[PDB]
Amino acid sequence: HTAPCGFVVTDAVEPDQPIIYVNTVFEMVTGYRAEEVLGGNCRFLQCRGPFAKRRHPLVDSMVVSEIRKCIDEGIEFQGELLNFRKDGSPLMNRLRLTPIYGDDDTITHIIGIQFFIETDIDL
Amino acid sequence: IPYPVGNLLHTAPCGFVVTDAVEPDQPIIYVNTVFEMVTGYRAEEVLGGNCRFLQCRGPFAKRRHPLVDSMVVSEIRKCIDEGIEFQGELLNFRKDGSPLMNRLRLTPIYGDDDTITHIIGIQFFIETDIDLGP
Ligand SMILES: Cc1cc2nc3c(=O)[nH]c(=O)nc-3n(C[C@H](O)[C@H](O)[C@H](O)COP(=O)(O)O)c2cc1C
Ligand SMILES: Cc1cc2nc3c(=O)[nH]c(=O)nc-3n(C[C@H](O)[C@H](O)[C@H](O)COP(=O)(O)O)c2cc1C
Repeated sequence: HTAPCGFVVTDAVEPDQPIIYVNTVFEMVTGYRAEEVLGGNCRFLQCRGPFAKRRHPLVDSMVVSEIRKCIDEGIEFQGELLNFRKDGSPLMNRLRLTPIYGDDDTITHIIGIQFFIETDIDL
Repeated sequence: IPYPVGNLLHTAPCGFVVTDAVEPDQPIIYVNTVFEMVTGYRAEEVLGGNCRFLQCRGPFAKRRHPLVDSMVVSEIRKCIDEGIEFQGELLNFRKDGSPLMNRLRLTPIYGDDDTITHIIGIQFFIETDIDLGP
């Protein structure tokens, strides 16, 4: 009895969607513990390991920019992009985002659902 | 020597539900611990079935309670059927029969074939003035 996907919840009211919650599948597949990711953005998953300072070149710029647009416009998203576990191994992430609307027609949260998929790998 | 996974579960802010969009009538293949804790129903009891049982007042009412709004329920059927998102607020009930106010979001997952393979349901059980009590 275990989830088929990663779940992530961000606070859409604070700036830049800080993570307030990740599920155990997120933790187990990416190798990052909740306690090291809370209060920050998920884009760290696009840098190869905890110490790369730049978005890795094999993650699709075009897809990343679609995420920005969708978040900006308060609409849902789905796409595939390269991520990396804490140990730097690559990881393919079939990601879906959906916003949660509060009373005032303002967004309180975004939900992230990650369907992880692995690869042939290099490096 | 590892750090355990799942230390902050107690802080999960919402229920999560996953259904199989391919089998008939959206059978549940996963629910999270919040769902379990808030609704009072354990996974073993709900897996394999449709989520609609929550509109019945407790486990012994066979049908949806007269007070849940059929228009919202209709909007849900529509969104599931058309393959699109849904958000709305829906009267539900715990296993003990107390009212829950469910701020439900549904979002479909498209697989390889550009085919919906799952639906995700997210439940923010929210503060409500609704009370049916003694
Ligand atoms: C709820 C939520 C979950 C997200 N989950 C992931 C994820 O699992 N992997 C990933 O690479 N990006 C994820 N993102 C995307 C990044 O947070 C970010 O929004 C994206 O990289 C675009 O912003 P940027 O160009 O400023 O980096 C998620 C975003 C949100 C709001
Ligand atoms: C992923 C998913 C999650 C759902 N979660 C709930 C829920 O938490 N509470 C609820 O009353 N209905 C939920 N539903 C809705 C019912 O399963 C059903 O689709 C709805 O009652 C409309 O169909 P019906 O009129 O045949 O019962 C969910 C549906 C899906 C697909």
